[PDB]
Amino acid sequence: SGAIYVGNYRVVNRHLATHNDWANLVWEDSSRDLLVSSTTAQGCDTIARCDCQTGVYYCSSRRKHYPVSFSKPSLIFVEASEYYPARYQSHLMLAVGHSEPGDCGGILRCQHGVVGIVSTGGNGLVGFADVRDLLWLDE
Ligand SMILES: COc1ncc(Br)cc1CC(=O)N1CCC[C@H](C(N)=O)C1
Ligand SMILES: [Zn+2]
Repeated sequence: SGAIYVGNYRVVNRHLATHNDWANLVWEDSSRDLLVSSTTAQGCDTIARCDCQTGVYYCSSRRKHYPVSFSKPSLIFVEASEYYPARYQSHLMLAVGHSEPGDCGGILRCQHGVVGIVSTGGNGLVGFADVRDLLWLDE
């Protein structure tokens, strides 16, 4: 679990969105596993605007942060789950690292700010849904 709080927005994995998230829907994309809902309280997370390929992610299944090198956002094939059939997920970045299903929502950050959130994993690889292209999160 986990979210990014920026301005009047809440960014979560789409497969984990709540009833309140859908009732206050701003934007959602199944192909990216992202959902953004509006909030009354103001968020303070800084979104990174960069092309960094190194950062640190929070892994709740180990109560630890891990440094990783990650790929550039791209279309990656993701196995079927209870939330989606087998498909290509877009804007996905992979790193060699540990994750379990409950790790989705952990933040990946670089020196410039928040890069994305854990979205997929398996076989010793962790995938993060990039959010750096969503320029509107700041305005
Ligand atoms: C961090 O997730 C995981 N990590 C390790 C294993 Br094994 C398994 C996972 C779960 C995972 O990859 N999923 C399930 C939930 C929806 C996901 C999606 N974006 O399509 C795919
Ligand atoms: Zn950066």
